[PDB]
Amino acid sequence: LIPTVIAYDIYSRLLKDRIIMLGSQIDDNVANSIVSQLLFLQAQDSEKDIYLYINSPGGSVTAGFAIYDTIQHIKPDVQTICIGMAASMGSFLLAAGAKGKRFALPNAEVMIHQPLGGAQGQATEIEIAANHILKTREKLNRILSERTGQSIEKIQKDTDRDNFLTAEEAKEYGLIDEVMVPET
Amino acid sequence: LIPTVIETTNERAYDIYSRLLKDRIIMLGSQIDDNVANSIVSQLLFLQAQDSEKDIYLYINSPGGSVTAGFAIYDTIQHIKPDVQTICIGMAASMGSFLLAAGAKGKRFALPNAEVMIHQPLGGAQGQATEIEIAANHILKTREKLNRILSERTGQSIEKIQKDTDRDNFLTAEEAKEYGLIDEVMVPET
Amino acid sequence: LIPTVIETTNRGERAYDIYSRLLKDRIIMLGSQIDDNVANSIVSQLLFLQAQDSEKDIYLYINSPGGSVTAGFAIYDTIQHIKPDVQTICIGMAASMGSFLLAAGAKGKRFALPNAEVMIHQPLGGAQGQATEIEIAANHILKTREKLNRILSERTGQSIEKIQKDTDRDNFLTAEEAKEYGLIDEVMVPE
Amino acid sequence: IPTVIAYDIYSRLLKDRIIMLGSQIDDNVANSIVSQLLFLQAQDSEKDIYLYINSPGGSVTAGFAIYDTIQHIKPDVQTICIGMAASMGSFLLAAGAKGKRFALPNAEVMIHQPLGGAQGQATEIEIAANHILKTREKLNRILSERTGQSIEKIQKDTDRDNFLTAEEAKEYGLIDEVMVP
Amino acid sequence: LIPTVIRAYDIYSRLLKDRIIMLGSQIDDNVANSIVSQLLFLQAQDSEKDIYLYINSPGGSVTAGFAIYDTIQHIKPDVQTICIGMAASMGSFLLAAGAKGKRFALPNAEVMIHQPLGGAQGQATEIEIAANHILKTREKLNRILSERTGQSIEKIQKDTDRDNFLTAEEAKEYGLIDEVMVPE
Amino acid sequence: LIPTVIERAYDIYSRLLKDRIIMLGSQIDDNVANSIVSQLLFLQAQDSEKDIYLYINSPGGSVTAGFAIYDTIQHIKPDVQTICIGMAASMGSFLLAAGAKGKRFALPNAEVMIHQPLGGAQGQATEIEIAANHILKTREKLNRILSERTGQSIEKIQKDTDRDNFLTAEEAKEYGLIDEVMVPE
Amino acid sequence: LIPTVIRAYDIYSRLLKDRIIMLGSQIDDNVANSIVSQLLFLQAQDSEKDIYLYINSPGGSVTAGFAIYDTIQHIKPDVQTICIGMAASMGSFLLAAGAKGKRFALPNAEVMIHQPLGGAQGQATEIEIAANHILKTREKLNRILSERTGQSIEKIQKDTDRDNFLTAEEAKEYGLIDEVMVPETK
Amino acid sequence: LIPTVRAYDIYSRLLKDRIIMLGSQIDDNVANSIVSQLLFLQAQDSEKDIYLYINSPGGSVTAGFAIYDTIQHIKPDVQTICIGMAASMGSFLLAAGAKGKRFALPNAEVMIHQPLGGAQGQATEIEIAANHILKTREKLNRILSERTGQSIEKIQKDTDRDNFLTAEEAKEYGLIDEVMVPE
Amino acid sequence: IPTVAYDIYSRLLKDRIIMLGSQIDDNVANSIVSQLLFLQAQDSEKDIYLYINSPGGSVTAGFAIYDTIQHIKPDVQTICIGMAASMGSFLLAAGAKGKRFALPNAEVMIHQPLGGAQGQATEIEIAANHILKTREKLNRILSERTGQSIEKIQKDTDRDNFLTAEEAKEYGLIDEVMVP
Ligand SMILES: CC[C@H](C)[C@H]1C(=O)N(Cc2ccc(OC)c3ccccc23)C[C@@H]2N(C(=O)NCCCC(F)(F)F)CCC(=O)N12
Ligand SMILES: CC[C@H](C)[C@H]1C(=O)N(Cc2ccc(OC)c3ccccc23)C[C@@H]2N(C(=O)NCCCC(F)(F)F)CCC(=O)N12
Ligand SMILES: CC[C@H](C)[C@H]1C(=O)N(Cc2ccc(OC)c3ccccc23)C[C@@H]2N(C(=O)NCCCC(F)(F)F)CCC(=O)N12
Ligand SMILES: CC[C@H](C)[C@H]1C(=O)N(Cc2ccc(OC)c3ccccc23)C[C@@H]2N(C(=O)NCCCC(F)(F)F)CCC(=O)N12
Ligand SMILES: CC[C@H](C)[C@H]1C(=O)N(Cc2ccc(OC)c3ccccc23)C[C@@H]2N(C(=O)NCCCC(F)(F)F)CCC(=O)N12
Ligand SMILES: CC[C@H](C)[C@H]1C(=O)N(Cc2ccc(OC)c3ccccc23)C[C@@H]2N(C(=O)NCCCC(F)(F)F)CCC(=O)N12
Ligand SMILES: CC[C@H](C)[C@H]1C(=O)N(Cc2ccc(OC)c3ccccc23)C[C@@H]2N(C(=O)NCCCC(F)(F)F)CCC(=O)N12
Ligand SMILES: CC[C@H](C)[C@H]1C(=O)N(Cc2ccc(OC)c3ccccc23)C[C@@H]2N(C(=O)NCCCC(F)(F)F)CCC(=O)N12
Ligand SMILES: CC[C@H](C)[C@H]1C(=O)N(Cc2ccc(OC)c3ccccc23)C[C@@H]2N(C(=O)NCCCC(F)(F)F)CCC(=O)N12
Repeated sequence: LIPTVIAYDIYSRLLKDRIIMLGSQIDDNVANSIVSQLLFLQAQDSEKDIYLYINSPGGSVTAGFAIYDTIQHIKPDVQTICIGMAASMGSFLLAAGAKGKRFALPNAEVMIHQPLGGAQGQATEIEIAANHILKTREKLNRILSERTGQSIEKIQKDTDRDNFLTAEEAKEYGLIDEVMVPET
Repeated sequence: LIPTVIETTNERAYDIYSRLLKDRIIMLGSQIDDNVANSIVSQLLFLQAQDSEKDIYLYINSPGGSVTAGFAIYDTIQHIKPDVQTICIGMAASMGSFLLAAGAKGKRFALPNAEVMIHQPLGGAQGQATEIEIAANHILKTREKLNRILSERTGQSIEKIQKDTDRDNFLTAEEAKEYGLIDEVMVPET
Repeated sequence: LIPTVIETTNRGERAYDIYSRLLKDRIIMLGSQIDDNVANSIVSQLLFLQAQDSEKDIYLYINSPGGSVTAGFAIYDTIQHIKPDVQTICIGMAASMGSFLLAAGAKGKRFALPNAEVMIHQPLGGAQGQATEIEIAANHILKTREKLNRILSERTGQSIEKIQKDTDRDNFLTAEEAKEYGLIDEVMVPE
Repeated sequence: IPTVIAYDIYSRLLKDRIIMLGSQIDDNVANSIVSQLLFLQAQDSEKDIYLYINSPGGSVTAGFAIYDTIQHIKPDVQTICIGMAASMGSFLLAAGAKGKRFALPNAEVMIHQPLGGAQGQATEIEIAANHILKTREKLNRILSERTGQSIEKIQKDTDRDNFLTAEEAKEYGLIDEVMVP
Repeated sequence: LIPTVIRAYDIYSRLLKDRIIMLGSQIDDNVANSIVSQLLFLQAQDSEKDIYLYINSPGGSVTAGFAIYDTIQHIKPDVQTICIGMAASMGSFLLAAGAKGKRFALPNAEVMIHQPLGGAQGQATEIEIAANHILKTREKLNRILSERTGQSIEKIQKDTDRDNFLTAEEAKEYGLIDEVMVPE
Repeated sequence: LIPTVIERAYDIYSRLLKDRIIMLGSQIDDNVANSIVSQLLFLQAQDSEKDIYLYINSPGGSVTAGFAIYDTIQHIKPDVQTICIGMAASMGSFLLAAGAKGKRFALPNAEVMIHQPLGGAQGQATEIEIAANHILKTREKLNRILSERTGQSIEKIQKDTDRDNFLTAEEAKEYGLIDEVMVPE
Repeated sequence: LIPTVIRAYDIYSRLLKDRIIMLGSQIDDNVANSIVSQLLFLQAQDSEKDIYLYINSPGGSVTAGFAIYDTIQHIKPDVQTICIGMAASMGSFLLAAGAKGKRFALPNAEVMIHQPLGGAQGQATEIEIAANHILKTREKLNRILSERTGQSIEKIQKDTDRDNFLTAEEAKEYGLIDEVMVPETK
Repeated sequence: LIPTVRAYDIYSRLLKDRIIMLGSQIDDNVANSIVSQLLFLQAQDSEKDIYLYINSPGGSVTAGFAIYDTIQHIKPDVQTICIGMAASMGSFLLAAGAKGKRFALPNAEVMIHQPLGGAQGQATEIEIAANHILKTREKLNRILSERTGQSIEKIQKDTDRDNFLTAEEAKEYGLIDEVMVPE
Repeated sequence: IPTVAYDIYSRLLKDRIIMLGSQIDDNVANSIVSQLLFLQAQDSEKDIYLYINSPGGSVTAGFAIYDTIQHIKPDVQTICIGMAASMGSFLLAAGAKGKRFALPNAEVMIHQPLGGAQGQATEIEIAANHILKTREKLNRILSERTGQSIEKIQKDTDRDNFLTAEEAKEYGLIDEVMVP
């Protein structure tokens, strides 16, 4: 049961202050919702910052790029904050936040790897599927290189296997700008 | 949950997608079945009734689906008076890319990292030889119907469409523009 | 998720789900497989609309693969019973009992959009158990076909003999071929 | 399967040149029958072989393995339908040596068009459709040759399930005699 | 069926009106997203007043737990923790994460601690990556648990090797809570 | 399933909560415990002096979830009356015995059952040992509290809870699980 | 029920006594091992006399097929290939692998040729490896099938893109077999 | 149906001429059988060569090492011949044949990769499983280095992913000695 | 299973070789126990050879094999080929003193016994006491045959402990590593 506040559900109350929740696996439904929220908020105010909360294991690459392109297209800066974890396409979207406004809390987990998929059937069908996922990885690595400041060659090497980063290591890597440390 | 948006009135609450429909935006954000087609067809009929002059905006993030359900949407877009803009965000595959190509001439768009896929229709038949023949003749005629309309809306020949849609053909937004499926790749606002 | 529409009136904002808004302008949706629930709803909508106005036309949207013959005949009989002319429009597809109901619209007011698909075939069914039980089931589905073909003959203008031959297997028709056959009156071309 | 003084019943029948087609026709059944036919040819090229048919048919290719082997070998292969011959089994019943195709009085003979399935792309469905259509043409041409009926008549008579009595099968040309007591 | 109280509040939403958040289930990303959003909502309402985290949980996801942990430490209000029924694993970790001097348990509440659980599959290098990750996760957990209990990291490692059930009184002695809240 | 009553419209159970009646009418899991614990905190905040009425028609369930309800009953100031209607089995009968002194009731044909706690253990011998020591502790914890509230000895409870022990309303009164059999007028 | 013949042989073991091997099922490793072992046994009995490989098979494992293929080529005796019923995929490859001039099909036998089928699942680089493997396997198959049919590699590529069913006579024209085996004289 | 050829089943006849079949996935049942055949054949004759046929996708590493150790323990040379395919522990055993007597037919497929496994439970239990499989890989890679003549660094890198090799490439790599060409 | 007339394992049994090459259940125990009794009846002085390629299994089934090895007069040699784990490693250690072997790459695993218990608290207690006694029984015997203390065996069997053949020899589970 998601609690009510007064009548907003808790997540709708957060959207009132320009906070969007990416708190699940990324499919087309999640992407359609977030994309729509981004369009609504920029229509309300094109100057004020938007805040993208990220607690996600990733998911669909095309659904992820739906969110990515909408972030870049709109005028407002979209801040990103990783709380809990950002894995796979979640960490890609974390790195896609406005330059200087990509954050994570100290114990947040960031993971990067190569895209996952499958193919079955004739040899030429397997080839088409293989060329597709390789082009998709090159596309992902190229953008990640541009937003982190790392070389495409280094991204390729570091995303070959599952690579778990602490929030601080994600800052060192260039996936975020600051680790949001708590007040004593 | 579908997020609720609330705006200060002289406080009115909307579900996000109904609020988008208020500004003439229709969401094609799922696999195309009869239910999705009926909704989109009804929305198109509602918006043209509200205003026959103002543009309609069809958001497309779909893997495609039913060809007949797709043609329900297609024919309704062609029948109504206002221009239907199409924008691919995320992906448009199969019937989804067909509907992307069906948007108003000069108003078919995609964001730079959107994926466009085209291929021949999928189906199945089972039973007697004459039943398989009927099913085969039907899906072949459906492909001719699709390819002929794609040729008209892209400028590509029916022979080239046949060859390019024989297997899965993935296109970038820029390649989709070059192919004639869209008119412009939308680049970021300043 | 059915989208909501918001109309401003002189009393205030009025919210409708999209399909209920269309019902306000006498548009009924047959947009699914025909079962008893779908027939019960459509039959009730027809009775509601004729009570509001017995002269005005009603519009039956048809995007259906067909389904139950008895549920189809619930809709058919209610269309013929009420005073209002029921226009039918095929958008997407009309197959089996869906195409039967497309042909059941008011004379001169049966439509299809250019790329809509119309299919006609003989009814489907099953029988299991004793020889006498299989006989009863076979006689029942055969009389149901004669019933369907007789009414389809009357509404298309085709003979019962020609309808029998043409519905022996799956027979897919274009919107123009459906017009030529007599299943619809006009193809509604775009302006 | 009982033993007889020591042979299993079907191996004893094979000793007297009798082959059992008593099940659905798959590749395993075809491989067995084809091998038995070749074996019986080597034992004696002159003496008749007797193919017992109680079968609902099955695989068309597996059926043609049996068909071609029957027409290839030197000995005449008598066919006898006991119980039923359907589809490919009734095709093989008709494949027996001219004048030596039989059925018992209450045996059931059924003929229909070949059954199959296709799934995937439109061009793949087209290929499967052209395949099964040409397979029917191949079956109907051979059935026309062996029954004496026209290809046009067989096409119409195999459109749906067509059940025949033993006497009707004789009149059709699927068999030569109804074997009385 | 959750009962309602009359504005109409479901019982949990009514408790949120008095700054009480419920952690009453297995910790997954949905529970974390909700609790994190409630913590942000309550500190926005008032940054001085105490928040009260009810804990009846068997634990669950370590990343989802750390989403709640970091959000507790980030916000200005003291987050009190009270164990009613049980707190195990990540739930007992979040119990120890409460404001200093404001971590409670009712007399018959059960507190359990152990090392984190997981799974690994595939190639030898993939298994190595999974093992190094879950070992770093335990070090990360034991470090924080050491600081908040006052026990040595060597002692935490030993006592979390197997399932270790503790009474409310034993949890106070261990440093997981501050007081056993006895009935007046 | 649940009917509405109008006066402000309430579902039947929410209307009962307005008169300080809490329903324990199902298997005791964490969700049921969380709900009841929240209702007890709501009612004591509304009025810390007026009685609360815990309806008990439960087969029991989770011991920790039961102890969530138990500890919340003992902590709050209001008297929590307990009334067994239908049945109170296992942890339900523990909570029936946990009601305010002199205000634990049962209707004449209500069923009260008591037994030892149920559980599981899998894996290594030391893991089984830890699991066995835990549930044995949990039983002592339950038996010690039952002893205090019933007036029966710990060793007597041990023997009487070894197997399933069904009791009538009158036998539950005689045992000390309830105070009165609430007879009809 | 495989019938016995009378020493008591099962029917297939009796056929092996006259140098006939049965490829009458889907090609898996078990079938390949048995056929490879039979081929080694028959060459040891007699290194000159022809072996007969009956083929009624829908194909199967490519590696299992190449176990059979390589053993045929390695041994001294000619392996006649005899298509009865049907030869599809790797079955039709093995049909084409029979001794030159001694590849047969019966008049109504079905021969089908198409590209190899497979699967890939996991990371992008794992999918790439699986794709490169099956593509190289196709080139290997096409190159050999080119050499034995007399058709160009690009013609084989085009004609095996989809399912391609050939009659016995069309298989002879294509070069997959040498003769449509006629009935024996009597 | 295994054909008959006294009357022997085909594989028993091959065993009479000292040919052992490794034609399936390597489990404990297959290893126990092959190990027993090796022990039987060396007892019949310690000097005459044994021939290990390999058409296997591999399987259990321990079951593979059962066969490996028995090959090295016995006096007779165990020839290895890859027909069809040798993958994983199957290709390890192909490389384990007598020096100069490891073969493959021209179109045989050879695959090498790192060992596969699983682990579940506590962090310390996962650690133990990780330490074990890594030791198993080093154990395997060291023997490959010795029998191929390649450096262990090269073996480590080349077995990181699935690495398919032709018969000629297997010869060049050192996994086999000759590609057995047809007469 | 190839033939040589004898099936391969029956031919090995003719030379007093018993195969423990599978998971240990009652059926495997009954077979091996019966082979041990049969081989004693054939010759009470000549050695028996127990091949061990097993992941272990039932402890009572393992103890059926153990007691029968100890009961009979002939020495029972044990050789680990492939792997011996759990009860398989226990039975490996139970072989005749000075005649317990393993090939170089053979794997030896030792760990505490696994079990399960469901129901009432007193039933869980009875199951827990039983498996604990079973561990004491196993550790006491493993102490006698390895030469290690009961405390060290308790420590080293708390978790999965994978040993090489040489490490198993050093531990006392075997006497010699058979070199080629
Ligand atoms: C940059 C937007 C450009 C300017 C353009 C457009 O091309 N679109 C397509 C579009 C649709 C759906 C979308 O994700 C759901 C879009 C996301 C990103 C970009 C375009 C999208 C429709 C858009 N509209 C609006 O935004 N109005 C404001 C009301 C928005 C809201 F949410 F409050 F109702 C209609 C008018 C218009 O011109 N546009
Ligand atoms: C336009 C086509 C012509 C004008 C005609 C018509 O033939 N029809 C059939 C129709 C039904 C359903 C449909 O998709 C659900 C139709 C879609 C496309 C075309 C026809 C469709 C009904 C139509 N109506 C309307 O459009 N009213 C306006 C109110 C619309 C809304 F949505 F707000 F209620 C009723 C009046 C009418 O004459 N028509
Ligand atoms: C022409 C119908 C005739 C006139 C008759 C009748 O025999 N019936 C049966 C009937 C029921 C349900 C039905 O589909 C749900 C019927 C459908 C078709 C015919 C009869 C049906 C009830 C009907 N009523 C009405 O029509 N009220 C008007 C208000 C209707 C609505 F929908 F707005 F509430 C009640 C009064 C009455 O006499 N009738
Ligand atoms: C001159 C006979 C045919 C045409 C010829 C031949 O081409 N083949 C191929 C063949 C194989 C399998 C077959 O169905 C299993 C065949 C079926 C039909 C035709 C050919 C077949 C092998 C055949 N053999 C025999 O017939 N030997 C006799 C022993 C038979 C048996 F069964 F007892 F062992 C070997 C010698 C030989 O020349 N042939
Ligand atoms: C300390 C918050 C910091 C200052 C900052 C921020 O960085 N965020 C990201 C964030 C998002 C989601 C979150 O858990 C759902 C966050 C949790 C913890 C920290 C940041 C989080 C958005 C935040 N906002 C607010 O809090 N406004 C008040 C309204 C809150 C509520 F809930 F009532 F609607 C927007 C303005 C702002 O500056 N911030
Ligand atoms: C009495 C306990 C003490 C006083 C303390 C407290 O420690 N807690 C923790 C607590 C949370 C959840 C609980 O079961 C859901 C608690 C149950 C028992 C004890 C504490 C619990 C919060 C409590 N609050 C209240 O009681 N407000 C009154 C409004 C309650 C309601 F329900 F109407 F909204 C907040 C203020 C406060 O100090 N407390
Ligand atoms: C011809 C190959 C060469 C000659 C060589 C050889 O390299 N091998 C490996 C081999 C094994 C298994 C095989 O398919 C199961 C082989 C298949 C093809 C090639 C080699 C094969 C063993 C072979 N043997 C025999 O052929 N003996 C004759 C007995 C045959 C039979 F079947 F009756 F028992 C042993 C002697 C020998 O030197 N060889
Ligand atoms: C080299 C083995 C050494 C010499 C020794 C030995 O230690 N063992 C253990 C052993 C068992 C099982 C095995 O794989 C099933 C063994 C495999 C490899 C090594 C030992 C094995 C028993 C062996 N025996 C034999 O060799 N018999 C000869 C006949 C065997 C056969 F197969 F023909 F029946 C008994 C005599 C003997 O001393 N040994
Ligand atoms: C040694 C035990 C003593 C000697 C005694 C005995 O008490 N028993 C019980 C027993 C049964 C089964 C067993 O594992 C299947 C036994 C195992 C171990 C001990 C006893 C066992 C039967 C035994 N027998 C034999 O040994 N016969 C010899 C033939 C044996 C074989 F295997 F070849 F057929 C019968 C005669 C006899 O007195 N005994």
